[PDB]
Amino acid sequence: TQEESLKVDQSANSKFVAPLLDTPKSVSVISKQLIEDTKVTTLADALRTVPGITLGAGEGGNPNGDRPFIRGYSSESSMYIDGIRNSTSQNREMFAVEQVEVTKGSASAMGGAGSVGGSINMISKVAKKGDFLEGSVAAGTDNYQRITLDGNKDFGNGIAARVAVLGHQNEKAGQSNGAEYKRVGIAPSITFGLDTPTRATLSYYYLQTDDKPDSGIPYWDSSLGKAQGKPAEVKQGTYYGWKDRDFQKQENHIGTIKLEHDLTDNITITNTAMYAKSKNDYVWTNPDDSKGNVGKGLVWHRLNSAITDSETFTDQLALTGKFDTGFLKHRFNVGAEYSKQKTDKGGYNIIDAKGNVSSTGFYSDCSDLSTNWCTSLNGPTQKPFVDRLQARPDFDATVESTSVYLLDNIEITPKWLLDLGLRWDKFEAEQNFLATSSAAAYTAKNNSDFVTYQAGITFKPTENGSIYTSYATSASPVGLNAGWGDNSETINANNQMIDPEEAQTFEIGTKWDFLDNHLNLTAAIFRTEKQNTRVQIDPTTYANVGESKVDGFELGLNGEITDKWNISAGYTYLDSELTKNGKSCRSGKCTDQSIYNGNQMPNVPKQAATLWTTYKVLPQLTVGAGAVYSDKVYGDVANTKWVPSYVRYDAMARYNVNKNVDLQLNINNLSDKRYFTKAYASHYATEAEGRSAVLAVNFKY
Ligand SMILES: CCCCCCCCOCCOCCOCCOCCO
Repeated sequence: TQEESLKVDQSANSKFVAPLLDTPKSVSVISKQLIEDTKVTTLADALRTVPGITLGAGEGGNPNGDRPFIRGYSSESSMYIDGIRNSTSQNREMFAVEQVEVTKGSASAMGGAGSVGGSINMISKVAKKGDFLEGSVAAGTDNYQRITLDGNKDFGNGIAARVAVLGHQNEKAGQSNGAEYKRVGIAPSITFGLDTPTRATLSYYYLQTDDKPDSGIPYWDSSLGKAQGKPAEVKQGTYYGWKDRDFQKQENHIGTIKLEHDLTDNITITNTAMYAKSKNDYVWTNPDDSKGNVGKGLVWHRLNSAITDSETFTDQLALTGKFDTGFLKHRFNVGAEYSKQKTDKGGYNIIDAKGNVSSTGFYSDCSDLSTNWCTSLNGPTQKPFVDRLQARPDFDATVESTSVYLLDNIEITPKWLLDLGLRWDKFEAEQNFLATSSAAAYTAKNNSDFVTYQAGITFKPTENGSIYTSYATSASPVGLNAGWGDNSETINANNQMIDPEEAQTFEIGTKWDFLDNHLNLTAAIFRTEKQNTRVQIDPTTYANVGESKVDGFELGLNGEITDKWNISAGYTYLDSELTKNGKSCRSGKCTDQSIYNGNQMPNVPKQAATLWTTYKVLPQLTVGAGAVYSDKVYGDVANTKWVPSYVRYDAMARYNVNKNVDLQLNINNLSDKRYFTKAYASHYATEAEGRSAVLAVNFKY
């Protein structure tokens, strides 16, 4: 069946009005079958299958959740759930996810603000026709246990209801007395009017976590005695967090009402209303914060924290369908959107027994260990936290947007398709800051309005082939993180009046369905760039004079090579350049970065590739193998802090016990490679999980 294919022909996003073969834009789909084969449980893990998507890390001024970079540009503020932005900081789960669609290239005409290098859209499982009950019970090394249940009941009168439930725990693999994850979720929905002209779907999503959060490995260069170079040479799986102090609790609720009416057999009006509540409460450890203790065999437990509470309402109204004038065939989506988000943000003060207060920590010089503020670089041991944390409010933030767009793919003849999109956005961000020890209370506000677009031509040499050229723009206003997120987007007194950043993608490509439509190959060559980047000029002045660009190549191959052999593979070459830099400022002092003009962009590898392939060795036995490769990744503009290249292997075996029951073994990071998945701009990098195994009993009725 098609549900079992690694090749996905159509996007579930109704803003992609044409099949992916004929769409003049790069789109990768992390398919249902790939998700099942790999047993990825988080978006972050899932993204490892897409080469060149690099993950970013948190620090003092930005949260430590999902931070995907696409073609060199952060998509943290451009993460979508069924086409609606939901970009509060979260570690997103896969339990209610059908597939993940990664748009690569500038895409504001489809998504509004952001989408500079691309965007991610997670497609949810929802109630549908046909009865079924599916489940998984699994156990794995390092105290992994996971149970999921997914039941769908078709009442046979156009009504169906579905619920997925999740219970999950694991320790980070290979990291003893280290990070720990626990979470529970539920996702019930009900749909009405199946197979009729008038339809309604009510859905709810809930996920709640209770974790001991990861730390990282500090950068160190022994020759220089400085916090730079590669991560310190310490034992694999070393944890520098402070388990008695550190924690992270996330809680997310999403409620959606979607109403559809078919005005004709070819034109549908849809209204989607989404209500989201998102909380994040955390304390985690930066290993040494570049204080130099590493060179004396010690690590200071620098504290990073935040407490956020966000509520968002979004409504999208879209008219979709097709109209054939006789000469031209239009495939369209025209619409309007409104959203409003409000966020409260605070963090933690640390108070010692004498009443001293800090937001960062005590004894950063490791002069006194009696309250356990530093640990051993080699063989750290977990100790009590004996100071006190106290919640402290910092600011609130309100983002309101309104937009209208037209998307139309015009078939001129069966060989010629003209793709068009045009969108107008109005954006307002307002942030009210409480007084601090160094500044009075103030309000920052940005108002931006901007038009973005896309234009492409697709030529089809045959019905199974496409060759295209396209151009698309993006705009990214200050304050886009809506209070807490990517720190490059944070609004303040001095940038609040600045116009949006401007980006664009020029792409040429080709796509082909082969082997009786069992295989799809894609190739693209592009320049994705931010030709107007916001940069700092001095400690209290900004301007839009920066520039960067990524010249790249992407190749993708998905589907069935034979009726026993399938494949999902990708390659990318990314030649990135920080063409024109501003200054780096800290505590009133700015360092000029023009000396780094021409450097490689951080958080992007020059090359990367992934491969997943499976073979039906017996009719009841499938075996899978994967490889993930990345070149080295820089953390900083100066290109002095980095993590090395790596290859990571995976394997799988699935045995069909009977028609309803499978046993599936996954071995992850099969060679137990020590590598790093995130490189922060300073201080540290995040180690990838070590080797693990998971064994599951999967059922399907
Ligand atoms: C479907 C949206 C229709 C496009 C609205 C155009 C209104 C222009 O708004 C001004 C926004 O800021 C300046 C943008 O530059 C003006 C370019 O005008 C393009 C006309 O299509």
